[PDB]
Amino acid sequence: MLDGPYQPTTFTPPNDYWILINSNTNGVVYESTNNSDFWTAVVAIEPHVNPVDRQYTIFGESKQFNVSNDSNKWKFLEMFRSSSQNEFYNRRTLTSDTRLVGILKYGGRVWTFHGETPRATTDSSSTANLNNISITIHSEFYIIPRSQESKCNEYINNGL
Repeated sequence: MLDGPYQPTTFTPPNDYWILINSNTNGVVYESTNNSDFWTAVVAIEPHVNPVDRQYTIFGESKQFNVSNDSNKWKFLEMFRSSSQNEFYNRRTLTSDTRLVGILKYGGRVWTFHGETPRATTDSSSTANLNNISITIHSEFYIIPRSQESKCNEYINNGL
């Protein structure tokens, strides 16, 4: 079921597989785009961080985000834009003590986990071009087929 760990790389995964990323920095966890209507980058914020501006390179662009974390857990911020001439906004947050992040391509949508562990659930984001969405992963990752989502859900929420 759980294939991997696989080392950091760029590729475009098949549909119907969860990519489950074990984040190991407080920088950019992954960046994903089809260069048309879909850009998502996740940034990781360590526990107990007062509001502060931090610089991140995503999609070859230097960004400053105002960032905070009042929790005992890690916060993973989905930064999203739907066009190359928009700024990013914080579309989703995953508050986690597992440090695991999930991405799935399925049924015309991209699915990720958000909320707070151990009660994070999936959500979808629409796109007109799902097939050309690639991903750059900056950390070790695993592969779990959709068939076994309940397992991926367990991992996201309770760790490996």
